[PDB]
Amino acid sequence: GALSLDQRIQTLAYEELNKAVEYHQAKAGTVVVLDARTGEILALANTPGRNRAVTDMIEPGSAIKPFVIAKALDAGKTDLNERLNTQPYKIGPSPVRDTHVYPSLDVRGIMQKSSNVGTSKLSARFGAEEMYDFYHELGIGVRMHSGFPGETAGLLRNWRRWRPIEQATMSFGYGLQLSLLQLARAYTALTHDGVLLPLSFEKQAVAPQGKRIFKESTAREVRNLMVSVTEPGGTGTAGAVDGFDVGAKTGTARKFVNGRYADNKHVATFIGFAPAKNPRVIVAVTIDEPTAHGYYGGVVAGPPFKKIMGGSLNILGISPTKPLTA
Ligand SMILES: *C(=O)[C@@H](NC(=O)/C(=N\OCC(=O)O)c1csc(N)n1)[C@@H]1NC(C(=O)O)=C(C=C)CS1
Repeated sequence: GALSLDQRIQTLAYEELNKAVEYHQAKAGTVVVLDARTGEILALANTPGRNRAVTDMIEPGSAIKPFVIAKALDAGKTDLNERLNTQPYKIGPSPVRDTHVYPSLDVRGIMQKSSNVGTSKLSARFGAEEMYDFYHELGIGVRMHSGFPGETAGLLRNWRRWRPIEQATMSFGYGLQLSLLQLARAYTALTHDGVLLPLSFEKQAVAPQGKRIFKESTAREVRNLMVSVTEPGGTGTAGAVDGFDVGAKTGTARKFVNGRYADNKHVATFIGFAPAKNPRVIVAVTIDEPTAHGYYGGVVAGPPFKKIMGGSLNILGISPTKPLTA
């Protein structure tokens, strides 16, 4: 069977990843590029050393939020008109707080601004066991059986052990662990009209058997919300691509070092798809411990996402949906 890898995309992803890691004087980085319609793995790139894309568990951080928001919409726990109070709070020593105090936000705003408070409130409308099953259905804790040695399953703690604060902090991506490949896979539920794809290392003549996570209508509405992330007002404007609308999500995760979360060491993540309305490509970028030129997901991982996505669309012959201006 024809290998799914596209050499030009692989080269592009590798070169842009290593350029970004150098520019930000980071420890390491990883990129996954997927066919958004059939789940072909087009590129898997790493900084020198092991195949971190498949071997390394990371916390998804705010890259989990699109799924929580989609689930809440899908189940009718919220809608596109609700305006949620998003003031911060604590339970005991644990804060539930955003980068800024947003007094209130609608679901679009929660996505756009990356509101931990907003996402936690939507998650809290579901029971713990329901959320556990949901995360497991996204593939968290479920090995890909890629064939690569040292491949990780990720980690999903048994729901019977969860404190109520833990369900909340999981909704903005603490505690959950998965590889970047497992995380990129999850995004196929949003691009492939609600249906999670298994991913493939060979070209597929038709979409393989998947599993429905969301209604098609939910997936379509969520993709539209995610375009807010790359437009003025969003966290991820650095990932906007000339000629296209891009649905994306940023993540900035405190690193866990010496038994505690560090306040000044982070992992920067940017995951997105285009064309947003009718997606063809998913690009996932993570940069571990940037020490120069910033640390926010949008600022650090946005620019390489932009280059890799723009280049991939061109390589694949996908036409711009709006006039070019660059
Ligand atoms: C999303 O990733 C979410 N991030 C956090 O809540 C985390 N840390 O915040 C940064 C800090 O210094 O406290 C976090 C989640 S899991 C983990 N280990 N850390 C929000 N998203 C973004 C973003 O890029 O979209 C943020 C940007 C600064 C922080 S809040």
